[PDB]
Amino acid sequence: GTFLNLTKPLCEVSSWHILSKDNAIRIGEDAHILVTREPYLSCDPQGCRMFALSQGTTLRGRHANGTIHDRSPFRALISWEMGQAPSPYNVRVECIGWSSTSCHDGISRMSICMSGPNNNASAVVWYGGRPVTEIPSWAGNILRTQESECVCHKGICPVVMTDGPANNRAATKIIYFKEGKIQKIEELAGNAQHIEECSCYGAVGVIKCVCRDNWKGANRPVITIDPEMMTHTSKYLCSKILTDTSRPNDPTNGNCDAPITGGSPDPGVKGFAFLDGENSWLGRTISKDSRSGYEMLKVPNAETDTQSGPISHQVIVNNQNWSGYSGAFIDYWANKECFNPCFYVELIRGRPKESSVLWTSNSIVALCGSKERLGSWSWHDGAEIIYFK
Amino acid sequence: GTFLNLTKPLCEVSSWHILSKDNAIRIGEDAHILVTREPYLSCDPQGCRMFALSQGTTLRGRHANGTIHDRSPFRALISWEMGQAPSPYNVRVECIGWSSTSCHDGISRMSICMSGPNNNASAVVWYGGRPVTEIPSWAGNILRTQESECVCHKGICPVVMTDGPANNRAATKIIYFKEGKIQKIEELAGNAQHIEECSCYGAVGVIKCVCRDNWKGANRPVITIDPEMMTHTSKYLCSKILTDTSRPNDPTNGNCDAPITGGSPDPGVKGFAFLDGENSWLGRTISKDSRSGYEMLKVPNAETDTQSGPISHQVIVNNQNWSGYSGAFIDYWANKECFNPCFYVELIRGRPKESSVLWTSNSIVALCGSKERLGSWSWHDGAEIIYFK
Amino acid sequence: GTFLNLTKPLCEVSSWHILSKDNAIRIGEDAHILVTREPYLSCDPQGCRMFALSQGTTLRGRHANGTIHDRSPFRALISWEMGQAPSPYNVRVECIGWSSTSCHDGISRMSICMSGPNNNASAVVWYGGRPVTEIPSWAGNILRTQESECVCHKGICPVVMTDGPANNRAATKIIYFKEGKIQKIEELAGNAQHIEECSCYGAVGVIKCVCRDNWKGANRPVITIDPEMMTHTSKYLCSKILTDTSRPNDPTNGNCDAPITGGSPDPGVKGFAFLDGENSWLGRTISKDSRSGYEMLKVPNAETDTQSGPISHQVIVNNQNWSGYSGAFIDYWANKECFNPCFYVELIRGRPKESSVLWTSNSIVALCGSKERLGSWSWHDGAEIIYFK
Amino acid sequence: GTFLNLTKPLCEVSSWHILSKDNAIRIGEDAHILVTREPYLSCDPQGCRMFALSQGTTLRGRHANGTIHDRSPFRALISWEMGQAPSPYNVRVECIGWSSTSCHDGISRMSICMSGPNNNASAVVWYGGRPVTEIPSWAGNILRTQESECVCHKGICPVVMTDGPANNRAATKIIYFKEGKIQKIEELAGNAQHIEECSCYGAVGVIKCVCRDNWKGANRPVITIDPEMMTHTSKYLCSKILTDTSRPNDPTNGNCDAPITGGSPDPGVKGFAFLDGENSWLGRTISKDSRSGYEMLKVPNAETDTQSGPISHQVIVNNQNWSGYSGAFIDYWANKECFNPCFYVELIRGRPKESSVLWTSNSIVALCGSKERLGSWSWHDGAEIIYFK
Ligand SMILES: *[C@@H]1O[C@H](CO)[C@@H](O[C@@H]2O[C@H](CO)[C@@H](O[C@@H]3O[C@H](CO[C@H]4O[C@H](CO[C@H]5O[C@H](CO)[C@@H](O)[C@H](O)[C@@H]5O)[C@@H](O)[C@H](O[C@H]5O[C@H](CO)[C@@H](O)[C@H](O)[C@@H]5O)[C@@H]4O)[C@@H](O)[C@H](O)[C@@H]3O)[C@H](O)[C@H]2NC(C)=O)[C@H](O)[C@H]1NC(C)=O
Ligand SMILES: *[C@@H]1O[C@H](CO)[C@@H](O[C@@H]2O[C@H](CO)[C@@H](O[C@@H]3O[C@H](CO[C@H]4O[C@H](CO[C@H]5O[C@H](CO)[C@@H](O)[C@H](O)[C@@H]5O)[C@@H](O)[C@H](O[C@H]5O[C@H](CO)[C@@H](O)[C@H](O)[C@@H]5O)[C@@H]4O)[C@@H](O)[C@H](O)[C@@H]3O)[C@H](O)[C@H]2NC(C)=O)[C@H](O)[C@H]1NC(C)=O
Ligand SMILES: *[C@@H]1O[C@H](CO)[C@@H](O[C@@H]2O[C@H](CO)[C@@H](O[C@@H]3O[C@H](CO[C@H]4O[C@H](CO[C@H]5O[C@H](CO)[C@@H](O)[C@H](O)[C@@H]5O)[C@@H](O)[C@H](O[C@H]5O[C@H](CO)[C@@H](O)[C@H](O)[C@@H]5O)[C@@H]4O)[C@@H](O)[C@H](O)[C@@H]3O)[C@H](O)[C@H]2NC(C)=O)[C@H](O)[C@H]1NC(C)=O
Ligand SMILES: *[C@@H]1O[C@H](CO)[C@@H](O[C@@H]2O[C@H](CO)[C@@H](O[C@@H]3O[C@H](CO[C@H]4O[C@H](CO[C@H]5O[C@H](CO)[C@@H](O)[C@H](O)[C@@H]5O)[C@@H](O)[C@H](O[C@H]5O[C@H](CO)[C@@H](O)[C@H](O)[C@@H]5O)[C@@H]4O)[C@@H](O)[C@H](O)[C@@H]3O)[C@H](O)[C@H]2NC(C)=O)[C@H](O)[C@H]1NC(C)=O
Ligand SMILES: *[C@@H]1O[C@H](CO)[C@@H](O[C@@H]2O[C@H](CO)[C@@H](O[C@@H]3O[C@H](CO)[C@@H](O)[C@H](O)[C@@H]3O)[C@H](O)[C@H]2NC(C)=O)[C@H](O)[C@H]1NC(C)=O
Ligand SMILES: *[C@@H]1O[C@H](CO)[C@@H](O[C@@H]2O[C@H](CO)[C@@H](O[C@@H]3O[C@H](CO)[C@@H](O)[C@H](O)[C@@H]3O)[C@H](O)[C@H]2NC(C)=O)[C@H](O)[C@H]1NC(C)=O
Ligand SMILES: CO[C@@H]([C@@H]1OC(C(=O)O)=C[C@H](NC(=N)N)[C@H]1NC(C)=O)[C@H](O)CO
Ligand SMILES: CO[C@@H]([C@@H]1OC(C(=O)O)=C[C@H](NC(=N)N)[C@H]1NC(C)=O)[C@H](O)CO
Ligand SMILES: CO[C@@H]([C@@H]1OC(C(=O)O)=C[C@H](NC(=N)N)[C@H]1NC(C)=O)[C@H](O)CO
Ligand SMILES: CO[C@@H]([C@@H]1OC(C(=O)O)=C[C@H](NC(=N)N)[C@H]1NC(C)=O)[C@H](O)CO
Ligand SMILES: [Ca+2]
Ligand SMILES: [Ca+2]
Ligand SMILES: [Ca+2]
Ligand SMILES: [Ca+2]
Repeated sequence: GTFLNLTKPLCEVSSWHILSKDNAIRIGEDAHILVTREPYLSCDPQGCRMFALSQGTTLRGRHANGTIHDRSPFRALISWEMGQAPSPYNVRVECIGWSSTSCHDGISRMSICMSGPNNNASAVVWYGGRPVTEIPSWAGNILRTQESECVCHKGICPVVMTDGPANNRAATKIIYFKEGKIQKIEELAGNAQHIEECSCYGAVGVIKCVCRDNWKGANRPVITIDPEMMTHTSKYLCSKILTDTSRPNDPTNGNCDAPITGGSPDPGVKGFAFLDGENSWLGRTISKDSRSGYEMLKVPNAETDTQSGPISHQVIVNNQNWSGYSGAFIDYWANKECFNPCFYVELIRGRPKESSVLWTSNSIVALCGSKERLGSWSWHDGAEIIYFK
Repeated sequence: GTFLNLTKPLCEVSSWHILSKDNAIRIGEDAHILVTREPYLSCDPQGCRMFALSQGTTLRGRHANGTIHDRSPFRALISWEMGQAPSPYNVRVECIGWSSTSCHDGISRMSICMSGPNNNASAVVWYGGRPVTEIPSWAGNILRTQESECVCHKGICPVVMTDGPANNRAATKIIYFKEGKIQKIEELAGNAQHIEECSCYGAVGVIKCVCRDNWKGANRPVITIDPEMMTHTSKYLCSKILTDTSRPNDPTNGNCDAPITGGSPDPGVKGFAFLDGENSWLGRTISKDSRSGYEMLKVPNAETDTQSGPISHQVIVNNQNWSGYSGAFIDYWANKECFNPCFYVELIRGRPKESSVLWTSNSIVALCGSKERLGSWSWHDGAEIIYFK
Repeated sequence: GTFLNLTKPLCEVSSWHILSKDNAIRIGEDAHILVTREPYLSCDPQGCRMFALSQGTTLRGRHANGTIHDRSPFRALISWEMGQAPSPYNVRVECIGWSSTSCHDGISRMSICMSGPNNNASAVVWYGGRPVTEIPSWAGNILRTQESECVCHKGICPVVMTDGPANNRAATKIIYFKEGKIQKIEELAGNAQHIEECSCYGAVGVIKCVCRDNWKGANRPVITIDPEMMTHTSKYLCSKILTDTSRPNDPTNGNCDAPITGGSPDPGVKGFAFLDGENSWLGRTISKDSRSGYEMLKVPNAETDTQSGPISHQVIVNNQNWSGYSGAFIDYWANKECFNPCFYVELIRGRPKESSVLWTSNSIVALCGSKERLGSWSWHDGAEIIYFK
Repeated sequence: GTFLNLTKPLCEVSSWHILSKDNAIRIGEDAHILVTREPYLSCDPQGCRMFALSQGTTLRGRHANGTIHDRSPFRALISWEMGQAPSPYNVRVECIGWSSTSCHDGISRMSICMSGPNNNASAVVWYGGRPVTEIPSWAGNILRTQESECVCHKGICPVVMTDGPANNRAATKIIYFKEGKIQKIEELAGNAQHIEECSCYGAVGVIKCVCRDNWKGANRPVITIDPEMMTHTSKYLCSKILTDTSRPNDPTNGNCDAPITGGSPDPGVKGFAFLDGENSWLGRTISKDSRSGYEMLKVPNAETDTQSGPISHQVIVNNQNWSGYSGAFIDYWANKECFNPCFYVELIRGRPKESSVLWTSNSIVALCGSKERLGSWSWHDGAEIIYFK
């Protein structure tokens, strides 16, 4: 292998084609399928794999009771062959913990998991399947990270991590890794007031991360990283089209420099956007209140124009169905002249919205860009909650 | 690897020997086995694999209820090691959708799946395990394809696709792929009035496809393709021995140029034939009404002689047992001086004929030619439907 | 790889050490384990694997009902990693049928399965994972073979096959294969009156097979093969120590040339012996009536001396436990200066002796020679039949 | 591969980071997970794997009843991918028996299992996946070994084995293997009065084993081995901090040369320590009576100073949770300039402490050293015993 260099431009995207869907909850109704949440996909020169945080129990198992809980000693980052559902028989355990990121640098995979008590968490950084670096909490308040893939360039893989309050100012850092070893640490700069769960992708030597402000904004922070100089800037997505959940109705004008407040009752959800001038796409839940539905909106100059609105759209999950986290990934090793945007949607089932069952889990759907105008339908989870009762 | 060239003649066949049988319904009564339908086999330089369209649930799972349904967001083309039954633990997800084809060109495997709503379906073409091409519906009416393997020659893999009515004239095309990229598109020519679900095989630079006319004919359309010139002709199988289901009693004379109408109540089933002058074999269900039984009939000059009849036969599935789809494949990489014909029979269990259960699934049996005169017995599914009730 | 040559002598054996045990019935009480019978082991340059005839259902599955039945379209030769229990998730399907043999020639594995109706069975010969040769029944009466491994020398792999009555004279042949292709066919010569289920091993250019006479003898036929000249002789094991089941009490004198009759009520069981002058070991069930217990007896010159008796023994399965078939195999690719004898015992559970359950299956234990004097205990199946009721 | 040489010093350790956790009992409540005990981890150039002694049944299976029993013909040493739970579908059977050790010499893995009756047990030594050496019991009283990994240096892998009483003087030997072949046998020397279940690690040409005295001492024997000269010494851990279970309260002064008696009611448990001057860490159960809790104590000069006490600590399992065996391993092939200490804790569930269920099994947690001061929490098993009732 050789280090991945972000030499290619982002592919132009007119619509989104289906890449994978694991149907994990449908299958797990009667097969041995692990309870998960916070899934994503990440690729390497050989292909793409699914990742998620296991809860250390099967879906039909009695220990699925209580799995709304975010952090326990029984969680682990697992990865498995794309399209399969995660079972205790087919998963690779990448690391142990309850917040993660992973990316392949062209030679080996780096995986990072945080674990431990809220006031004393720590990250273990794995490279090539072995632990190489450990990082203690710097603020004593739930050290945590992206919950989707990082991006590498010339062997340098930046990772955004946050430690501190979910509902007040926190301490966010960008750590630049090479072979799992810290090359540089930056404190977050810029105008984003709060940063969690960054979804990142790269093209032409630039890494862009679209994140979650859990404190104030219904608009999403955007971090722009130069992995060569190891420097960054941050602000908010300018567009009036707000993409956090919960959020208020979209105003007539967005805000690049400050959080747009409002919405009820959730303070945030992980999400993403591809930001490339006219070739810009924003994902969001269809409901402004809850994690239901998912739509892709083509919003030219969303990153820079406070008045930018949608010129096209594609419903990914209809609003009668539950969604969840969403994030970016790219098959940087595809046989193409451009890097083609891909994304996944986490389809959360169970608590708290379906509180008739005792568990919380998800399945995954993933799509990639097409220059064609492709028809669309809803790629909802497809399980009947009544079958679990 | 090097591109497969169809340089060899078709092997002479006197009888059929057992190749594989997965016993999927028997096993799935108590193991975690995926609900499937529309199966086939396809080979590569390493060996042969089984393929089918999953329904995204196990057979004993509650979500098996309703799996008579043809098209949903929970279906995918899966492949697995020949002889094993398909489980969520052992399958490779080739692509996502509800109609498929797949073939190996000698270097990598191309897999194609259609998905989406009836009026806006699309094909995603995968090559070497990555998506490379997308094709939108051209007629807005269930874009669909072969449901068995395609065939490649010098890197060129033609695929027959249809978009339009199941019960009226439709828009069929032959798309010639190379590395999953479109080289040429032809509109279907010839006298076949309606084309679905082509079963194809190749020898000496010729690709022959035997298809399903769902509109009029109880005789099967035959498409003859030159993968070098990328041109084709089409007509009907000439023999009076009719091989669609449903069909009327065989007349005294077949018809090469026009559909022979009649039969009740089904308009069609996927099937196949090997057409090589005196070395010609037709498969069909034993019942002229329903998908029950399966027989191989040696009908010399079936392709060209309207009066041709059987000179030998071999029952594959007795008429007291359910059959289903059937199709052609060949291990083009076998250590032999000729390409030996193989075929599979889909053994459908459940709805609509066994409506005492809520599901529809199948198992697979596959056989290959022998120059020996081998004894035969019935290779039925072998599950007891009562055990599922 | 290079062809295996039988250049080495047989190792001296003083006792038997444990090699593997799959505990298949214990595990299968609650895991997805295939119903099997007629198991064996066979090695290759990479290691050893377990083989058996699947019944195409799991042990706890409803289709296990009726699995006392010997021959059905739902059986297949399966192989799996030594020590694991056979599941639908971990087995390789070698071929389809209800009688088998398999062996590796140093380059690739040959596997043979018979299938079909009693009066019209056929063998399909596979080599390197592909079917290469087909053989029709020559006597129209259950064409069948060894049910344990064959042996190869300089690419030549002889296989003993029988077609005809189980209770009268039958037509036995030795077929000499190379790369799955017939090199020569011999009709059985010698004084053995009936030959079934040969257990074979090789050393110094000689292949010896110890078989089952189902017609007359309670003494076992022995076939001695020269795989270079492709010729053989046959007679009975000379020793007064009789090793078929059922059998009468051992007489004062054995018989080399003719069957010793008597015993009740079973006409035979597959078994084996290692015959090397003073270094000779006979296996047999402990009960002279039934398939219970298993003992290894060191009987110097058993092959040639009608008065030879045991000078040492090792109980493998105590007589309070069920046994079954037994057979020979050798890791011909071991890092040793001699070929070390190994054997397996099939531990049959269920019908007909435990008719309180509806099924018949087995687990496996396998042992190899040691020059040490090792302590021994019983390696019985270990399942409680009551747990299955 | 090339032989591992113990050329590197031991890494300095300030705290312990999470390496792996399989959650086997949680998962096994509803998945097919093997009953085990006596687990460990062992690495090779490719990575690390989990090992344990299977009981030849699943956890939910009826045959789990009675698995408190230590020795049966249904046990085997199994290994599996680190982090997964052990299932009959994912384990490699290393050898058959009820006491084991395993280690990789840089080229291949040696695995050893004892099996047989108490008065006639024997070890089978496997190398490169094949049996190479057999060793009969020398004292006729439960020949047994380490239950964690051995250590290799220049191809020489010493193994500590004991044969004789659990409650009186026994016959312990160190056997020096190369490629599974005995190079030398030493009778145990030194002042340790009784030696069982040694936990070993190596650095700078020295192998140190920390063991269990089941006869007298609540202090742990320490064996120091020179794998080049193939010689050793033994005595007790000097520290007043006693680390066997059961044990009395720690005295004011430890004892290097003689057992410190007392404690009730258990005579011993397998444990470990890393002994490197000031860089010394002792593990022990938190309860002095029972196998509950687990703590790591940094005790400078524990090996040599009878008055040495803890200067820091880290709770691994809180005292409200069950622990069990603990042992040492090191990834000798890590990309580091020092050998970093790792350890596992066996988390025993079921009998005899939870006698409300009929079974005994365990899960695994494993941790490795860090020079960072990392926060900690309890890594208990996490299953609810009530769910199994
Ligand atoms: C076969 O497949 C084709 C390819 O997939 C498909 O092509 C699609 O065709 C449709 C119809 O021509 C096109 O729709 C167009 O979309 C743009 C953008 O619409 C989006 O944004 C507007 C504006 O939203 C903002 O303003 C409103 C207030 O005005 C606020 O509520 C909102 O929050 C924003 O602030 C929005 O109104 C649209 O809403 C629609 O869609 C959402 C889901 O996203 C629904 O929840 C909602 O009820 C409503 O239906 C939408 O979000 C719009 O400006 C145009 O007027 C036009 O509607 C698609 O872009 C196009 N897609 C692609 C990928 O080409 C074919 O239609 C299909 N054929 C058939 C027969 O099905
Ligand atoms: C050991 O194994 C041997 C190898 O497998 C096996 O060999 C077989 O031997 C039989 C008997 O000699 C041969 O049978 C021959 O078959 C031909 C062709 O028969 C087929 O076609 C005719 C004509 O069908 C058309 O016409 C009728 C009206 O006349 C219409 O109904 C029909 O729709 C067509 O339009 C057909 O009548 C036959 O029907 C038989 O078989 C079908 C199943 O296909 C049954 O449903 C039906 O009830 C009837 O039994 C058949 O379809 C025929 O012309 C000859 O007269 C002769 O019957 C096999 O060809 C031969 N097979 C091979 C591969 O060599 C041995 O028999 C076996 N030994 C034993 C003891 O079992
Ligand atoms: C630790 O392990 C050691 C190694 O495993 C073990 O060593 C064993 O020690 C014993 C005792 O010294 C030795 O036993 C010897 O065996 C020979 C051969 O015995 C076998 O054959 C005779 C003769 O059978 C024929 O004749 C009789 C009529 O006389 C017929 O019934 C029969 O059908 C034949 O025609 C037979 O009588 C023996 O029967 C015994 O064993 C069978 C099981 O095979 C039982 O069913 C039966 O009830 C009876 O117990 C036997 O089949 C014998 O001639 C000697 O007199 C002596 O008995 C072992 O050979 C030896 N094994 C090895 C591998 O070295 C240690 O004993 C063990 N230590 C402890 C404490 O357990
Ligand atoms: C974020 O994470 C940090 C890193 O993990 C963590 O850092 C830890 O900080 C604590 C507090 O400053 C340090 O604790 C120190 O530990 C030493 C050693 O204590 C151990 O040994 C003593 C002595 O035991 C012997 O003597 C007594 C009689 O006096 C006997 O009972 C005993 O059997 C021995 O003979 C012992 O008393 C201690 O007992 C404590 O811990 C045990 C568990 O091991 C409990 O069961 C018990 O109830 C009690 O709590 C202990 O065994 C001690 O001398 C110091 O005074 C101080 O207590 C840790 O060393 C340190 N760890 C590391 C790895 O750096 C931070 O605390 C954490 N932050 C937060 C907010 O949680
Ligand atoms: C298998 O799937 C079928 C189809 O989904 C299930 O049948 C359906 O069951 C639901 C729930 O009882 C029925 O819904 C009801 O419909 C009536 C009339 O529309 C409405 O008034 C009620 O409030 C309720 O919505 C539905 O009609 C019914 N459909 C059919 C065709 O029978 C069936 O229960 C499933 N079986 C199993 C064993 O899971
Ligand atoms: C778990 O395993 C234990 C131990 O095998 C089972 O308990 C045993 O059950 C058997 C059958 O009921 C008892 O056998 C009986 O013993 C009496 C007295 O010896 C005898 O007179 C009877 O004819 C019969 O043989 C056995 O005593 C009993 N052992 C103990 C220690 O209780 C138990 O049933 C198993 N539990 C489950 C849920 O499988
Ligand atoms: C605590 O809540 C945070 C995370 O949010 C939630 C969610 O569904 O919204 C999922 C995570 N679950 C896991 N990653 N396991 C959380 N993050 C963690 C570390 O708990 C939030 O971002 C506030 O800081
Ligand atoms: C809709 O019916 C078509 C297909 O037919 C049926 C069948 O059992 O006959 C199976 C397919 N199921 C799947 N491939 N899933 C269909 N084809 C599709 C695309 O639905 C028919 O050929 C008419 O156009
Ligand atoms: C029919 O009985 C024969 C075979 O014997 C039996 C047995 O348990 O004794 C197992 C086989 N089961 C299978 N191999 N499946 C048989 N052999 C066959 C071909 O049925 C016997 O050797 C007489 O010819
Ligand atoms: C018999 O007890 C010994 C072993 O101890 C126990 C235990 O939980 O304490 C587990 C083992 N279980 C297994 N390894 N299976 C034993 N060791 C054996 C060989 O039984 C002890 O060390 C006394 O000699
Ligand atoms: Ca927010
Ligand atoms: Ca038709
Ligand atoms: Ca006999
Ligand atoms: Ca002790």
